Amino acid sequence: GSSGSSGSGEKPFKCEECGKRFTQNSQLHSHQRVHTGEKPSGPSSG
Ligand SMILES: [Zn+2]
Repeated sequence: GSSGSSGSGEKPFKCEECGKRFTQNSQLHSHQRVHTGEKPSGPSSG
């Protein structure tokens, strides 16, 4: 990995949760969900 991402293009939307970015809100708001616990209810060890 050498200067893989120097810095080209800015995004008006950034996921404060982790720090992601998007060109539109719909995208960010659609990703933030990943932080809002995205797992199927089913507590069991087995
Ligand atoms: Zn995020």
